[PDB]
Amino acid sequence: QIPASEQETLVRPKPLLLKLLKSVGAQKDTYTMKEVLFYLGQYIMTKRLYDEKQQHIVYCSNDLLGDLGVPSFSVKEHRKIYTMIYRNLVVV
Ligand SMILES: C/C=C/[C@H](C(=O)O)N1C(=O)[C@H](Cc2ccc(F)cc2)O[C@@H](c2ccc(Cl)cc2)[C@H]1c1ccc(Cl)cc1
Repeated sequence: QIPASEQETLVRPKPLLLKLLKSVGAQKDTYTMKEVLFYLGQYIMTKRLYDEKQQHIVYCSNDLLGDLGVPSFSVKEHRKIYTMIYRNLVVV
């Protein structure tokens, strides 16, 4: 549900986000929104930060996502995830 033009947007992650990404392998300083979310999901899957049916993202105060009235995300609310992300980076 997010335009391709917008999935292409090249961005630069702030320290907190960049650190999460690198923890999962990322090597660059800049990425496309698509790449950022891709690495975000990889973290989520590797840390199993999700509900039983993998329908909702569930994280803790102890993980890197928590660090990133706590926000709860559903895996299908694309827009909302993008918005939060937009706070953790600066466009290029
Ligand atoms: C808003 C962008 C979403 C976007 C996509 O849906 O295409 N998306 C992804 O591209 C990656 C891809 C992926 C999948 C498996 C894996 F091992 C490594 C990478 O993660 C996705 C995902 C989906 C469900 C769960 Cl429980 C966890 C991660 C999912 C996603 C990534 C981050 C967040 Cl907050 C929510 C959903």
